[PDB]
Amino acid sequence: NSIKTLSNLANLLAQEGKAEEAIKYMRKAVSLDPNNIKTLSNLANLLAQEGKAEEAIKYMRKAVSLDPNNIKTLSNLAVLLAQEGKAEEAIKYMRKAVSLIDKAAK
Amino acid sequence: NSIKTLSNLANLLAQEGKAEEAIKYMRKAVSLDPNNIKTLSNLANLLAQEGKAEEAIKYMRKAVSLDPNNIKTLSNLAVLLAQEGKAEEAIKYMRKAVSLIDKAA
Amino acid sequence: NSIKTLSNLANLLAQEGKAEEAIKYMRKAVSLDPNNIKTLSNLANLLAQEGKAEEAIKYMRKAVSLDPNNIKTLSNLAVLLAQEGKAEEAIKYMRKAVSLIDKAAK
Repeated sequence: NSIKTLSNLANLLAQEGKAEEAIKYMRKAVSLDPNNIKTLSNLANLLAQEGKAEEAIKYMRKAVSLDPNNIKTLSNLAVLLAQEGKAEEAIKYMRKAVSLIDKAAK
Repeated sequence: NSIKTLSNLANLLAQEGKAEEAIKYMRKAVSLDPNNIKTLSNLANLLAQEGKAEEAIKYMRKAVSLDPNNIKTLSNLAVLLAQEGKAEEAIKYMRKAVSLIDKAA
Repeated sequence: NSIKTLSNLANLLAQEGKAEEAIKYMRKAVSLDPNNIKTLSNLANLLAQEGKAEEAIKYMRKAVSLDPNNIKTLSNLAVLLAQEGKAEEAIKYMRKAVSLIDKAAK
């Protein structure tokens, strides 16, 4: 009945091994607001948890696109890309994160 | 109860934004096995979520120390450090992760 | 007609044989101790796996009403409801369970 409740429900479903249903509900949560970076990150984390790494990368990329100066999102995307063997992209986003950290340092 | 079930309870709480109690459950889970990097990382992130940045960095440093060449762990530590304004450290570990990715390539 | 007998038999039937007969003897086991939440739980699980969702939900609701402070029972009920399409009810019972988990800490 709300984004948060559908997300938590999806999480509970995932814990009990109900992968398909979990993804279904998490996708509903995203559908209520497709531009919510938090929900997108949650869905990407669920998809990655269920071995669907490419979709996870897709939604992480969208989350990045919505706010590209987000060090955390960049790092997560980079880790996912690295795990899947996409070295150049991973190093790219990690270097972006480094650049932002540098900006904060100065 | 087991480490897995404790972690599940803790995550159910963490998803609700209830970091304070979730940290209690995760502390139990970590107590059952102090060298589990998964549980250590989860506890660290929960502590950062609650607002205990330095202690989070501590547990993350332990997680790193147990398996120093792990890209995910390194990146996570880098993020936690960057959140606390410790730029040089963060960039250092991030660069370490980068070099590992490059080595794998 | 002991509970050990009935459960041994039901398990023997479900493990390799008819799910229906196993359900029969699980019903017998439940009738033996209607306040036994483990028997109700097993019955609900078997009924669910056989495709009898509403019935599973019935016995799980019964189990819940038998011990309202049981986290596992509430979680499983919420799972069955969410799987059945009842998102509001499921979210309600998840909320009860989570409230219990939280209270058990603080």
